Amino acid sequence: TYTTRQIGAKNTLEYKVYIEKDGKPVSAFHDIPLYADKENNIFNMVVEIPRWTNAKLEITKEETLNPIIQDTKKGKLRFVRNCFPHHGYIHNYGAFPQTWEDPNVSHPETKAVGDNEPIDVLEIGETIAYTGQVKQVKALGIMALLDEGETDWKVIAIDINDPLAPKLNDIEDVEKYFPGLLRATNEWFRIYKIPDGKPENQFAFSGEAKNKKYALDIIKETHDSWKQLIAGKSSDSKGIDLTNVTLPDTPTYSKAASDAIPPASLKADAPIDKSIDKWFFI
Amino acid sequence: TYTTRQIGAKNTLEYKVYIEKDGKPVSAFHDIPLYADKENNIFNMVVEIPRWTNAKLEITKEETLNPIIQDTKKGKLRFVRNCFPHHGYIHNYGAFPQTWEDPNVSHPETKAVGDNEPIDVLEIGETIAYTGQVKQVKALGIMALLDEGETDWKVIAIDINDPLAPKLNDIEDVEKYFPGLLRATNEWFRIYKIPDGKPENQFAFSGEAKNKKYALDIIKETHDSWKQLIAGKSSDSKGIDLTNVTLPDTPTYSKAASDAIPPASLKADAPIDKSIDKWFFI
Ligand SMILES: [Mn+2]
Ligand SMILES: [Mn+2]
Ligand SMILES: [Mn+2]
Ligand SMILES: [Mn+2]
Ligand SMILES: [Mn+2]
Ligand SMILES: [Mn+2]
Ligand SMILES: [Mn+2]
Ligand SMILES: [Mn+2]
Repeated sequence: TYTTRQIGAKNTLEYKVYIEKDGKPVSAFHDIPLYADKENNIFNMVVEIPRWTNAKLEITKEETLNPIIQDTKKGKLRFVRNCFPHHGYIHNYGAFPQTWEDPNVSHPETKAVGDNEPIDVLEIGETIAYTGQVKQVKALGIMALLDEGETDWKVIAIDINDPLAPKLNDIEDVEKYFPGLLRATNEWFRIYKIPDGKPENQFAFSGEAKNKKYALDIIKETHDSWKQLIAGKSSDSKGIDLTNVTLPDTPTYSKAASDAIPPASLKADAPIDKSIDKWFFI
Repeated sequence: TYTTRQIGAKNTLEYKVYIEKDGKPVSAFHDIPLYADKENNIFNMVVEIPRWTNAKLEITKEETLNPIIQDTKKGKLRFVRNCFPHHGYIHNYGAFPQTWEDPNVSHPETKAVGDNEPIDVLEIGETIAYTGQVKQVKALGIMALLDEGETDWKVIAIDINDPLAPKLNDIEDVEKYFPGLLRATNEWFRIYKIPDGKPENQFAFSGEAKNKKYALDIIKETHDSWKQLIAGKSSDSKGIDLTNVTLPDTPTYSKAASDAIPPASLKADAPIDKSIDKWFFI
């Protein structure tokens, strides 16, 4: 059973969320199995950012057991700006554990190196998720995002517990039940960093959303990349903390890393500067 | 100075928000002057619903001093559903005090009776407002929405304190600085009640947003209607509580109404059913 351990108050630099397995903290990056049900294509997704929020929370790569923390820019907490007609993230945003977008090789289909983090997942279900949540989803498609010139695949997924899950099995179903979502998704990842001063991003295949099978192929590739990484065989792991507590055959295995995690110190959400309210029309 | 006195916790049946003048409760409907600056046509807007929220809160016509209260639906609190690509309300939503959409007579431009309540206001500023807030705004334009067959004008306004206030003076400036907003606004009021089983709404003038001058005329008309209502000279006030504490010349004037209001009893917001999370595609 997966639960969460929160340190500090949300919206602060001290905020941390570790994922626990039977009350024992594990690495949110390496210790959670990619597959919930491999042959049925059911995955374990780690939710980082709930739909309609702004705080750029993520599984941090350079901290032991890889707790979810808030990203920063120039020493300041990072909040993704509101871009009309969107409000924060338009999907439950997160990642697939045991995956890695290899930065050391130029990916052929995109002609760019990976963005050095687990593959990204867009969960389109009706219910709003919570940070640290490990839910089971089924992949329906994938879009090749080139984020600031880097391979940044976005998987289109749906919680298996969603009332609409049995009716979704491939990408075309998405447009069927969620008309306009894929187009909005394209636009979002194209312009979300413009209010930051960054250039507009671009998509490969003209932003086309590839089907479920294509999605599985990419997911499995990034899984193998992580297999190489965790095995300690990458040419450059970039200082990523490979500490884990469930993989005894790997060189960075350390059961003790779990007990070293302080106890929960959950505090109420800290306030967010009023400027994040701003809706940008860009 | 205007402040708010909160009763109970937000998102509960006991929730109530009264507006105070120098510490004493006044009628949110009749005691708040319509004009902040009449020479400059700066209006006082009573905010009911903050942008991106779902709780259907509004100035209560049948309660003394007209505290803002959430509408109910079959014994439960009533929320407006999320209609893709929108999240709850897309504007700081409220009304202009001392105005009334006359239900006893048909409005010429729309050929329908008014919806029996203060003229509505959509504040397009960046900062998200709060319930019970009285803010000074400039009128930019107006839209003639027919809500369920009733005259339901929507004034487009901006907080004078908004960074963009100086640059917005007439309707055309809304499209110039908030491109897409007017079209999104048209669509929003047209479909927002569809998930509730209601027919799609319609707009007069093909949804055209009339300019400031036009808007000023309509507002003036609704203000004249409230003067007839507050003076008790309407043919039918529809059981509206006309109790006020600042209009000594009206038959329902009663200063003691202010002292009858219980003291604030603020409590933390109550959780909202997860089903309001749902994003409808209509
Ligand atoms: Mn980044
Ligand atoms: Mn990521
Ligand atoms: Mn990215
Ligand atoms: Mn990424
Ligand atoms: Mn109403
Ligand atoms: Mn109203
Ligand atoms: Mn209405
Ligand atoms: Mn109305």
